[PDB]
Amino acid sequence: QTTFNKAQFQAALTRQWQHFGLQSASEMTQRQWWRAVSGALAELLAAQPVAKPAQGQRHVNYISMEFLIGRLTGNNLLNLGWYEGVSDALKGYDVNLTDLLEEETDPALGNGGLGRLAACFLDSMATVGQSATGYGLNYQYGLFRQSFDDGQQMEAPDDWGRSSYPWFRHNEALDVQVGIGGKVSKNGEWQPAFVITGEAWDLPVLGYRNNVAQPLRLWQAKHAHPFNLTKFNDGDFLRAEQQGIDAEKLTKVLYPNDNHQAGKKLRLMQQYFQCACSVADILRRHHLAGRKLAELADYEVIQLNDTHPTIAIPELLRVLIDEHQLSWDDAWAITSKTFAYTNHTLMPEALECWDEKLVKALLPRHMQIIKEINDRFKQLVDKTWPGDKQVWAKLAVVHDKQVRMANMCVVGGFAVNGVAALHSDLVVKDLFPEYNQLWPNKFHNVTNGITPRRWIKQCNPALASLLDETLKKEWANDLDQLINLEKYADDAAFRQTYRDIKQANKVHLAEFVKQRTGIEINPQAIFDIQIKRLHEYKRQHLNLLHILALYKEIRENDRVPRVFLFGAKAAPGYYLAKNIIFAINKVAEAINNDPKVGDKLKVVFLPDYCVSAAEKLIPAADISEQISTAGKEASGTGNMKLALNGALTVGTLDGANVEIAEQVGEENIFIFGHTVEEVKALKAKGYDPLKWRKKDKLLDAVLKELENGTYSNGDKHAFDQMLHSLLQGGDPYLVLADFEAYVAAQKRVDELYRDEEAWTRAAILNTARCGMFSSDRSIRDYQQRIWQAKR
Amino acid sequence: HHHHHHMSQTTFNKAQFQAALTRQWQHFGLQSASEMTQRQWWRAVSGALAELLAAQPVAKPAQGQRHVNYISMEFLIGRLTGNNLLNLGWYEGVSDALKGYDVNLTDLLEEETDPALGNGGLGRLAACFLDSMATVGQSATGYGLNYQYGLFRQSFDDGQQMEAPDDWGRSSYPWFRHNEALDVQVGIGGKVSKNGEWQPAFVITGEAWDLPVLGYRNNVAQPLRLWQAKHAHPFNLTKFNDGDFLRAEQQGIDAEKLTKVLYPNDNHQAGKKLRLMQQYFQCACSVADILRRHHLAGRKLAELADYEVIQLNDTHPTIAIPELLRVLIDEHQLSWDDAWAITSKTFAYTNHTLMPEALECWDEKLVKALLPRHMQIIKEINDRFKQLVDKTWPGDKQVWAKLAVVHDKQVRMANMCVVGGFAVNGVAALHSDLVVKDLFPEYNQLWPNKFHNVTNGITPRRWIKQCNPALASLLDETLKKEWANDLDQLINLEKYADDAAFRQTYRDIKQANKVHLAEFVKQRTGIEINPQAIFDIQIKRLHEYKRQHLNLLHILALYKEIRENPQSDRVPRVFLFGAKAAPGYYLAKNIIFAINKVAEAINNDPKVGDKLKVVFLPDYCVSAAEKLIPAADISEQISTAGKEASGTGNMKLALNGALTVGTLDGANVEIAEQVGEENIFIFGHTVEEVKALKAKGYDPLKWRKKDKLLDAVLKELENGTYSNGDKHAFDQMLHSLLQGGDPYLVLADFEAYVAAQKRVDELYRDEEAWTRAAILNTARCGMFSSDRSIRDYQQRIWQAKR
Ligand SMILES: *Cc1c(COP(=O)(O)O)cnc(C)c1O
Ligand SMILES: *Cc1c(COP(=O)(O)O)cnc(C)c1O
Repeated sequence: QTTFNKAQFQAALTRQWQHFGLQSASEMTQRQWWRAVSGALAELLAAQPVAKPAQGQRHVNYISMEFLIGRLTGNNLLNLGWYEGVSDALKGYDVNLTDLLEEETDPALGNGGLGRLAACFLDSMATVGQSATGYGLNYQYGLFRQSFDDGQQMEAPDDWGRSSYPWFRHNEALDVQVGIGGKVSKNGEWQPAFVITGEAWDLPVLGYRNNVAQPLRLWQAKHAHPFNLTKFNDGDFLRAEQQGIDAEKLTKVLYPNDNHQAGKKLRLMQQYFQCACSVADILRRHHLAGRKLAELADYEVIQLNDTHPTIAIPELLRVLIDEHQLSWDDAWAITSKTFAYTNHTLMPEALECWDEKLVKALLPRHMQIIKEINDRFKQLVDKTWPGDKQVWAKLAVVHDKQVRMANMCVVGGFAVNGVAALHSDLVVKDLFPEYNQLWPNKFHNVTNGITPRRWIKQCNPALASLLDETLKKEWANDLDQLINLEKYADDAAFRQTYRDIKQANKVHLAEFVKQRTGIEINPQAIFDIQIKRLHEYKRQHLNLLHILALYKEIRENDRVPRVFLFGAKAAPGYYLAKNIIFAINKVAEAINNDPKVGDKLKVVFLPDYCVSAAEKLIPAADISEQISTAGKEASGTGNMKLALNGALTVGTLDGANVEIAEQVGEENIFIFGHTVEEVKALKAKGYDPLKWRKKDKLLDAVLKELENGTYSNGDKHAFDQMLHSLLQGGDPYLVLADFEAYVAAQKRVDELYRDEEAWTRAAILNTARCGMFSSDRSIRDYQQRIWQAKR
Repeated sequence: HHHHHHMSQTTFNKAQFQAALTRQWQHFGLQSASEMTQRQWWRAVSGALAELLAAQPVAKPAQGQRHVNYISMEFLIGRLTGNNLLNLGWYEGVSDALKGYDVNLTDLLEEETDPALGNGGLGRLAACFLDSMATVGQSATGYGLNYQYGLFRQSFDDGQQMEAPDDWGRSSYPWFRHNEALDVQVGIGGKVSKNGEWQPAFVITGEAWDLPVLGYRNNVAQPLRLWQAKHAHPFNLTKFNDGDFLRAEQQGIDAEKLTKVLYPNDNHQAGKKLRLMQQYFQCACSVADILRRHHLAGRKLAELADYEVIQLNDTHPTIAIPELLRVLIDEHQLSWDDAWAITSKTFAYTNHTLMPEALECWDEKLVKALLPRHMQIIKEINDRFKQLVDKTWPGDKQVWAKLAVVHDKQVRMANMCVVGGFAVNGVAALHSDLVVKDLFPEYNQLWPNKFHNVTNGITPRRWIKQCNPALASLLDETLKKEWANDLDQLINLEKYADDAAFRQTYRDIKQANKVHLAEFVKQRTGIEINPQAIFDIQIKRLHEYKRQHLNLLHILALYKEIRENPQSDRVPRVFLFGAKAAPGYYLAKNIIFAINKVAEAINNDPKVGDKLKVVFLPDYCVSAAEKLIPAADISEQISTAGKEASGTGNMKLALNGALTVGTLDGANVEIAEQVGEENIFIFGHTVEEVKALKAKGYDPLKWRKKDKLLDAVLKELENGTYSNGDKHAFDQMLHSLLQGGDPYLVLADFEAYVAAQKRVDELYRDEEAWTRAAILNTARCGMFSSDRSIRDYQQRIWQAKR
């Protein structure tokens, strides 16, 4: 690892403020300082020699519609080992590095766990030495920036300075032309009606202390003729920009509303644009390496993260057949050995499908290709289930004027994997059982993971230092070493040091909470954290009901003091989720100001949850809330972050809680509530939440407080949408049915927290036993089972 | 006169250049310099030079001299990379270094689209002036707009002018620097409260995008600060999620439209409103930036005029005057008298206009709606000026109607400039006299020290040393003293007109320039032009009064003469045009159509062959001018007498050795005086003769019936000869010449023009007498250096006592 060169950094920093047009470094604003330091570091990085790839290893092309990368400058310094050198150089300018890093708005490039998984996997590939390129979209405004207006969620664009972001590099020789719409001539020539330019905007992915730097390649859409001077000179200044906007709209927003025809068409264009550019770029790299097209699968593999990039399959077929004149069988022999598909889905109804009419109109050549895939696949299905029209309707790639993208992924690729042992079994038994009959060796598991660089070393540096002194071998790229901590759970000095670190993290969070909300929270209390997206089945309103129960007990009658912290976004137009957010904020207003409670209870809903906020919340967690309805979580990478940093999990037996309980032991986790099978049986027998209300005085009471205006200044319909989902709507995620199990589990939490030694033992054991959650281990599993396997 | 400019050439450093180049292709994400495309090579070389420039020591401003803020709505700067290398003295060093990469520097420079930041001579004057201020050590900032698409990019489709956006990679242009600390907030519309607080309806951010203006071998680098408009909240997520993707961008597009296009069509109300917003945005940003510099230098607001002067190039930035009053009054609580005491000693105004009817005016209804607080300030200017007019012409209502700043619901911007400033100047001796006599005689009575002349000029760096390096090195070898920042040295060339070896070298250079233009013409049009022919060049904007169609009728006459007599003794000719017609200018576009159709016929007629070709080079620009001007034998300067104040193109062509065929008006007057009547071809009706002819009732139909040659060439345009039978092809041009009354006297000057062009043949036949005349045009035109212009501005206005 090349060491920090202070004189080179100084010369690079000087070039930055000279380029701004300033006379000295001291003239910079705090924003300019962050841009200049980041740009200087980018210059030094770009001068570093490129560590060459491992011979005889396939290069991985990882395609994802989100990359939730978080801030990059601090992460890059940690991976290079330059943090201390830069920190000290900046003290010479009276600049505080840690404060400067807070100038960076998180690049708004992803939404949730799907995009954070892609980011952790890029980081791990760079660290374990898997040559790879990430392929995404360079979104200008992300999903949205969340704020609270009288407790209601408000949505604005999440701008992040995309065009001026200092870590970008743009090689214009990688621009790609993408066609849209039009017709296919009688002789098979696609004549698009609209053409878009894709520019590659590259961010660096740095490996840990190994001089590896690989690209996250983010495509940005533009038009070659965006502006119509005739319309401008006629006075129509807005419509003059129309052609440009029709291209640039592809990379404005992540997951824009698709409940209408314009938005459905937009989503499909985004996916195709991403895949046409990516496919062109992969073939260009292969060609410039002097490699033959027929051997593409020997040198390259393409990982499809969910079904969003499915269209890459017929796009690659299109290029091979139409632009390189390969036979169908020769083209398919390549694509069918190049594409692998990662499934994140639990129910068949959630698999992605497109109206054939929209695909035909938008991508007429691809629709012909897709129908030929479909027609050729029918021969095999009829061989195996002769005359069975029902099996064909299920397995078809096109049927009833519908294109089944997940089906096309299974039929068109050599591997399918789920993201946890139980999920990957369900992929085979529930989603694709017939396909598994045809192609048993196609299906695999790779359990998800998280990078220990960002999520321990960077956000929890004091815990990281403890691990450095205690463990014999390096652990930051060898997380299985954490198991050697088990012994120190019995050492009273270790315990005291470890618990002190957790308390110092809770104090640090207290500051951050007081800056954003002004609320003062009690660091002696239990920090009880739920950081899931806001969806009904995540049951933030189950959390709410328990909080109301705690609030009620304090108002009347020795519970441990608590601080409930929430971070969650709701999709725009998801009115029920937004009403749950409204209730939580309204109830927190009462609790935080009510003098009857004081320092016994506070609720903090931090707005605009993002990677940067998670780095501050997660090291401070005592309790990790993982209370989704059993059956509805395949994984849970947040769960893994929280456990490794020494929070204890309260949760249902599903998703990543299964893995955590398996590793840490029943003494060290709080599993509760209906199992997957018990949820199904309760609905099968007839579940009425109203009957459960009638027999539960505490439950009826907290729900009365939400119906009678106690938290809305006398509006009885403030929380109307939440309450109807729980009562006449039928409570389909079983908030009431799990209520008393949850309340009872949380009482066990109190008891452990009073036994300070036993609590700390449990926390240490969560850190020590969860080394398997490293995304380095995930990547090695992908390498052995899929990417580097023999075809 | 002996000028002593402090020379300071930091020498080229090949190692530093190599390291900067390496950072550029590393920043592109490449593995070696050799991977670069041609376009990347230009970006990398230009960006490396920008890094080295930014690392040079910054020249400090001259002690005790006012700083000049030069505000213009256009800056026609041309390509920067080659000019910057020449001013730095690094051209040969970079050329040699690039040979080590097998890169040819002169080829690489051609990758650059001219920054589309100006239109014609008004903007090129502003660019020559900025270059000269840097070279003479006048501390200065130019203030303009960072137009994304310029005026338009010109092409020809079946001979007709087509107009497209003139995109030039604005946001990625490698010489730009942007200091976000200079961003300015600009308000639009709204209302003024009863307490006098302006509450705007729309707010726009102005970003300063700076280009460097480099002096000649003196390490001076000064900013051309170009404002670009943006909105702080350009994008509406609710509308995007509703599927209204274009309307989602409305707020941003409504701000950005201010710096999209230069001189957008204002034939309609939306365009008029846009132009006024463009002008206000430029002036609000510039005024804020000037005050910021003054305040950061620790200087007192009351002393602004002792340290700063603001030059208004034409009336487009007039609104800067009430804008500075607004800031002084509303934001610094100055009384009107104390504010006016500052502004009236800070602003100076350069007039380019000839007719009172052409002076810029705005509807009061529109100024009130867009700038309600400024309208109040402007009325106060008006009301206070009336008290002065009352004292001098009491109760005279016609005088007041003439001099008022606001009258009959119109705001007179030129009047506001005179009333509100301390100096007014015209751009040539005779023009500046007419400004006082015809335009502003009453103002000159009130303020007899306010009016001046400063004759225009051009920079010798771009317009001789860069575009004509062979002539430059002849001047170097011959004069043995530096002439590029001391152009009056050219007068020492006079005697070399009698040195046959010099004449031969000077002639070899003209001919080599013609060969180089022939290559470029072949590359751009496919036409092979004859380098032994007279290269006859007209490079004016396309306007009826520039009379490109007088040139056309003469071409037709020459074509007829040598078609009907293959034994004709006329000298071979190549007629070259560069000209854009403003969008929507239908007559000018029909003149273009006629020229291109006649050229098509001539160029493909084997009867004439290499005796005659006509080349209309599309998309005339600075870079095209640098190829055409050094190759010119004849400089066409044939506007109707009375319609030209100046003619900077005229000066460039004369210095590079072309002889002028022109009317006695504009810059031709001063050229003819300097070079002598024997060395120029003045023709046609005088200014006075034009006026008298029209008053006697001029009827072009009568002239046509008495002139059989004129009748014959016009018939060729009427009967489908050049039109594949379409007799209506040139209806608009023919009508303007005939039933329309020929207002610019094309027919009246035709035979005088034909006769002058025959004298051109006769001189060109004796290459000694021709070369002698050309040498003496180069030798005697040193006064047309923009360095001399700047010295005059300094002595008379910028550094004068108030
Ligand atoms: C890790 C992470 C996630 C995923 O966490 P889950 O509990 O699986 O939803 C989402 N957002 C951010 C910012 C994260 O860091
Ligand atoms: C010098 C110049 C002008 C001004 O020339 P005129 O003959 O006065 O119109 C206009 N355009 C360009 C490109 C020039 O170089």
